[PDB]
Amino acid sequence: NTCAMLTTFNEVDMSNIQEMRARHKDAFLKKHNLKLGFMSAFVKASAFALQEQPVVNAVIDDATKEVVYRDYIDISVAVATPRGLVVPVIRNVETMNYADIERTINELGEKARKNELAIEDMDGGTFTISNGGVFGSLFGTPIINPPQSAILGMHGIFDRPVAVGGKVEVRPMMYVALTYDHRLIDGREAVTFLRKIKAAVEDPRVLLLDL
Amino acid sequence: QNTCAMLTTFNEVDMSNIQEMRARHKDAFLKKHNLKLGFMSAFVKASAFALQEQPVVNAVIDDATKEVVYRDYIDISVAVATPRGLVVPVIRNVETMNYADIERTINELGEKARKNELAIEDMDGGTFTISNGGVFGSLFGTPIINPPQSAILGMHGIFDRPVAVGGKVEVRPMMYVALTYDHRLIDGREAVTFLRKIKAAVEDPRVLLLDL
Amino acid sequence: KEAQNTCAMLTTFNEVDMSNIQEMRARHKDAFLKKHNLKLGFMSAFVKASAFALQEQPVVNAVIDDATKEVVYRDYIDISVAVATPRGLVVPVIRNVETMNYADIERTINELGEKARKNELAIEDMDGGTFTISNGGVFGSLFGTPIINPPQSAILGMHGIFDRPVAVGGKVEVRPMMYVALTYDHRLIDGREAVTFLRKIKAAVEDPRVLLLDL
Amino acid sequence: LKEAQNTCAMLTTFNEVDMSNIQEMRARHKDAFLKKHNLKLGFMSAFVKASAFALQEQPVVNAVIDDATKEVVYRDYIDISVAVATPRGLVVPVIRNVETMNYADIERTINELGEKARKNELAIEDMDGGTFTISNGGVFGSLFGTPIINPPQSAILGMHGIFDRPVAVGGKVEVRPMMYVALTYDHRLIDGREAVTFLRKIKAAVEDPRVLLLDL
Amino acid sequence: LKEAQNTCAMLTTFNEVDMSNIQEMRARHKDAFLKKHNLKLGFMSAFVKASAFALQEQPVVNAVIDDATKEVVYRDYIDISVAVATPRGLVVPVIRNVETMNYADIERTINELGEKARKNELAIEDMDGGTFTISNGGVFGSLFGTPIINPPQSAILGMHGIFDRPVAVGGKVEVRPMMYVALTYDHRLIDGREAVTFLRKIKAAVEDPRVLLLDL
Repeated sequence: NTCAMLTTFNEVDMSNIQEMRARHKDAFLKKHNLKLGFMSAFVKASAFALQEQPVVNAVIDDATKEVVYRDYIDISVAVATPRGLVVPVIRNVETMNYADIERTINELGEKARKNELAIEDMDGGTFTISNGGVFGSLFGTPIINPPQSAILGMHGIFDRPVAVGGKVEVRPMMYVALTYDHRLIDGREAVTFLRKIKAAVEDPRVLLLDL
Repeated sequence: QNTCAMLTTFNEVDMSNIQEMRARHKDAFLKKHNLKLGFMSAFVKASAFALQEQPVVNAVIDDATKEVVYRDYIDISVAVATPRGLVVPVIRNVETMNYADIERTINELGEKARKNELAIEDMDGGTFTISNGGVFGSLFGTPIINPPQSAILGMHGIFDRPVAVGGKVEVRPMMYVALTYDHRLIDGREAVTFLRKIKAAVEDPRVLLLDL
Repeated sequence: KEAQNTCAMLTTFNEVDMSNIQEMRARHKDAFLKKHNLKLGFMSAFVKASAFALQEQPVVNAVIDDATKEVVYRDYIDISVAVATPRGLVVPVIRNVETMNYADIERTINELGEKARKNELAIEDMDGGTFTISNGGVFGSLFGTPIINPPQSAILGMHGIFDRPVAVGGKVEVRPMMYVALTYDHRLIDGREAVTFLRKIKAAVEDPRVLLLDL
Repeated sequence: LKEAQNTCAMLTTFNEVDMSNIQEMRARHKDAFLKKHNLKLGFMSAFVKASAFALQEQPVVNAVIDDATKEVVYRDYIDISVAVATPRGLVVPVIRNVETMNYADIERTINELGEKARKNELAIEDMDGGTFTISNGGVFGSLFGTPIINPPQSAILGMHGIFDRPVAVGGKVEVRPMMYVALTYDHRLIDGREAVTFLRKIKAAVEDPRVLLLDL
Repeated sequence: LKEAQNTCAMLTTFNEVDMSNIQEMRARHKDAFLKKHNLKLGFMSAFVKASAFALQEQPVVNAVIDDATKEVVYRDYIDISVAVATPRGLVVPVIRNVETMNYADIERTINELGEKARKNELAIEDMDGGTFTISNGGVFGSLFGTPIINPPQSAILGMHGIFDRPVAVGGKVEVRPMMYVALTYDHRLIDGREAVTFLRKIKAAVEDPRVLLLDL
C-alpha cells in the first residue's frame, strides 16, 4: 500500500565497451592496477542521465507528501555475498571518470567481501544499480530498494543476432531495465532516461560531447 | 504490484504488412481524407475487434456489489502524448468505425487537446485504454491498468529484428506489445488469446473484413 | 487484495532451447505408445527439471508461515501442474515427485486430466502443493508474469515454443526457443537464488542428461 | 618574435595523428549536436582537450622558465591560447580552466570568442595569460611547418592540413585522413623524452578520445 | 642550448632509411649473438658504424670550427656520443675510435655504458670529448624532428622511431619498416651539399651493411 511498481526495459549494444576493455586492458592495469569492467561505463552513463533529468533524482516524502530534489548524485551499487546481497554506495559520482569509479567499486567490493562495511555508508544515495549479470540472466524486474526513486537492472551480456543496416549480425547485447514509480516519474521520462543511458554506454564519446 | 493486480503478458507483432499499406495508399489517403496514415488506427481497430470477439475483457468488476457488468458498447480511450503530459481522450463507438474515421477522430481529439477544450464528458466512460509509449524509442515495458477498466494495451517502438520465416532468417520490422489485465475477472487464457487476436488483426488487416 | 499486499512478487526471465526435448520426442514416441500406452509431451521434462532444481535448492521449496512467522521446511516436493478442462482451469498436485521419472509423471498427469474431465477429482487431489508450473504456452504466449497460488512461494511460467533465430557458436541458426519466467516471493527468495533456480531449470531442460548425471 | 627563436633554443618535433575516429564521431553526432547545443562540432575542441590532458599528465611542459629567478613554477591550472582566425587577421584568444570542460563547452567558448573577435569586442582579459598555444594553420592547406613559441609560454602546438594518405594498418595499405602535427618547445626545460611523450599523449588522445574518459 | 642556438645557425636536413635489411639480419642472428656474446642485438650499432664510415669518407663534418681562432681542426679519430636510457635521465657517454670496431664491439660498449649508468658510476673520463653526437628517439616513438647539437660538436644525428609505412619499391607499393633520419649541422663549416651527401652515405650504409665491408 506504499509503492506501486512498474518497469520498462530496453537493450544496449555492448560492442564498443568490449573493444575498450579489449584494447586498454593492459595499459589500464599497468597504470592503475585494476581490472576494467562494464560497471564503470554504466555508472557514468547513469550519472550523465541523472544530470540530464533531475526528476529521476528526486524523491517523494510520503510523510508530508513533499518532493525533495537532491543536487548530489550517488549510485548505490550492489555486490553479492554468501550471507546475502549487500548494497554499498558510490558517493559523489558526477565528477569521477572511469578510473575513479572503478577504484571506488573495487574498494567497496573488497570491504564487502571481508566484512568491514557498517551502516554509515550503506544508507543514503540517489540511484541504485542491481548488476544481476554475474549470474546469467536474460532480463527481469528489479525491486526498488527504499528510499530511492528508481533502480537500473543490468543483466548478463549475450551474443544474439541483431539487424544493423538491414543485415543480420552477431553483437554482444545486454537487456537493461528501469523500475520507477508512476507517482513521481511518467513513462516518457523513464523511457528517455533509459534510452539516454543506452546512448551514453553504446557510444562513450557522448559523455565527452554532452549529448 | 501490490495494489495493481499487475500480471502482464507480452507478444510480438510484425508490422511489415501495415507499413506496406501506408506506403501504397498514403498519397490517396491524404488526397481524399486530408489526413496522414499511421499505425494507430490499425491497433485501435484490432482492439475493437478483439473486444467484440470476447466481451468479458471489456467487463468491469463492481466491488461494491460483487457484480460483473457486461457493457455492450465498445469505448476505447486512446492516449495522446503532449508536452504538457499524456491524457486519455476517448473514442466513442469504435465497433462502427474504419481506419479513416478512427484517424479523423484521433486527429480531432488531439487538436482539442492541443488547445485544451477537452471536456470531462470526453475523458471517461472508456472500456479499454490504449497507451502509445512507442513514439519514444522503447523495446518493451509494463504499463498500468487505468481504472475503472481492467486492461490496457501498450505498444512500443518499431525496430528491425531478424525473425525466422519458413525456417529461414529474414529481417522484418517488429513491435513489442503488452497487456496488463486484472486476474480477478479474466484468467490467463482469455487475456493471452485477446493479445494474440489483436496481433493477428494488426499483422493481417483483412481478418477484420473476414470476421475471424 | 490481502494476498497481493502480503506477498511481494518479483519476476525474472530466461530462454530455453527446446532442441534436445523435441529430438527425444521424435525418436521416442512410438516406443512410448507401445510400452506405456500413453503419449509423450513437454510437461514431464519441465516438471522433472523443477523437481531437480528444488531438490538442489531447498530455499525455493520452503514457504514462510504467515501465522507464526516461520520458514517451514519441506523435505518433500509436490509440483502443482495446471490442467485444462472444458469447464475451466484446475490445478491438481502430483505427489512424491522426487521418486519418479518421465514415465510416471506422464501417467500421473494423464490420470489427473482424465479425472478432471470426467469430474471425479476430489479435494484430497487438489491442495498440498509446494511449487507450481503454469503452462501458458498452449495458447501461444511469448512471455509474461504469472501469479503464485497460495500458500506456495514461487511459480515457473512456461510459455510458447517459437521458431526464433539465435546465435550460438558465432553463427545464426533457427532453433525452437521458449521464454521462461520465475515469479518468486522476494521476502524469502533472493535475486541470486531466483536466477540460479531459473538457470538450473533451463539447463536441465536443455540437457535431460543432467538429471541422471546429477549436476 | 626574433628575440625568442634563439633565446628559447626551440626544437620542433612532429607526429601524425589519425583523424578517423574524430571524423566518425562528427558524422555520427553533428545533427544531434546542432539540434541540442546550437553549435557545430569541430576539430579544435578535440585538440584543445587533448592538450589539457597532456598538460595534466605532464606538468613540466605546463611550467614556464621564470627568467627573474630561474624558477620552474608548476601551475595547477591550464590556460590554452587558441589562434582564432578572423577576416582582419589572426588573434590569440584564451580559454581558461580547461581541466574541467567537455567537448561541447570548449566548442561554445571558441564560438563565442570568435563571435566576440569578429565583431571587434575581444578584450585583453580574453587575450592574455596563455600557458600553451594551439595555433591552427591547417585551414590553409599547409602540410607541416615549424611554429614559434608564444611568449611567455614554453611550448606551442602547430596543426596543419588534413590529407588522405596511404598508411599501414596490420601490414595492409589503407587510405585514411591523416594529419601532421608539430610541437615547438624550449629545450632548456623540456628534454627530448618529455616533448616526444607530450606529442604521443596528444596524438593518443586525439586518435581515440575515449582515453579522456578512461583516464589512461 | 642558449649558446648553441644563439651562436651556431644550425640547419637540418632529413632523409628516410629502410630498416628491412637490419630487421632481417637481427631476426636471423639474434640467437647466435646471444649465445656467443651474451648480448642482445640492437638497431643502434649499425647507425653508429655507418656514421663513423661517413665521417671517414667526409672529414669536414669530422672537424670543429674553433671559436677562439676561427679555424678548423681535423680530428683523425671518430668519437660518437650515444645517449643511453636511464630512469634518472639520458646521458651522453662517448665511444672512442669508432672506426676500429665492428657491430660486436659497439654492442658491448653500449651494454657496458648502460650497465654503468644504471648504477650511476659514470665517470667524467668516458663522458666528455666526442666528435659527432647521435641521438635516439625511437624508444619514445617520435616520428621526426630537429635535434640540438651537443657542444662543441659540429653536427648531430637524429634517429627516430621505426614505423611500418607504405613505400614505393620498383613501381609497386609495399609496407616496409621505415625510419626518418635527421642531421642538424653548423652551416658555417659543413655546406648544404656536404650535409646531404653525409646523410646519404649514412642512409646507404644503414640500408645495406654490405657497403661497410665493401668499402664503397
